[PDB]
Amino acid sequence: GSHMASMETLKSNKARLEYLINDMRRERMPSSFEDLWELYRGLANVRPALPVSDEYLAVQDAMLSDLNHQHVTDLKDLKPIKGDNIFVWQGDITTLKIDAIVNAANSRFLGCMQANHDCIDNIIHTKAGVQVRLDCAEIIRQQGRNEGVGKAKKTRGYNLPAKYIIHTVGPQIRRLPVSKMNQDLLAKCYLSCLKLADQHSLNHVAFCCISTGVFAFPQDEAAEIAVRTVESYLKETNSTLKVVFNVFTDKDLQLYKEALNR
Ligand SMILES: [Zn+2]
Repeated sequence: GSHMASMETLKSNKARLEYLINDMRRERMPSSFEDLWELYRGLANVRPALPVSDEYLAVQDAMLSDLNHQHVTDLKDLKPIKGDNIFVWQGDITTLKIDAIVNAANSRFLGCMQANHDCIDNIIHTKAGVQVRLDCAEIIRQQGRNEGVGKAKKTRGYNLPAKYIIHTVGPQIRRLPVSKMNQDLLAKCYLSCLKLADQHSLNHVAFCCISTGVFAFPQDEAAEIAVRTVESYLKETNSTLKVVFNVFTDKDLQLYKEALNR
């Protein structure tokens, strides 16, 4: 659309940010969209999983839906890289129209509560909306305990173009040469996500690159386990599931291409 329309939407979303920031400050400022967004994000990140105002949710949803759909990529417009069911796509996972995306969660399962942390959990929760945290809190409440490694739980995607978010907890990697045990645990994450998708009759799922951070699984070995586990699953089951390997960097892109090049 026009630059003019773009500037009006920006103005509206800055006003929505100010609104949401004010609510979170008062329940218990800067000028640029960039600075407002980081202020909002930090407040959202650290907020305990308690009920919100329904007016808050109306404003939040208007903002997040708008932001997430400004430049949507539809999986139907992508072409497979291997067979007819495996894709590698460079881009923002919160802007991909697809039945499910996979979130690398933590055991507390409420998302990232580290203000402004650069991790995929933070990104997915903050773009989807607070409902994802609230729904995860209810999953944990009904379960009676925090979430183990290598499992999968589904929530709605709310403001994401993705219909659902599949949440899995991966292993922490504290030793340089990744142990066999941790390799098996990562594979088990992939397998649980794939099975959950098929169980709920989803047509497609996207996995993300591991975000770089302390004790994150090394990218190289991660890609190899991802590809190996997905390919074994699709062979052994004759699943019609389509799988997308999402990457962000040019380097991660080439990495996954190689891993699929046999
Ligand atoms: Zn985080």
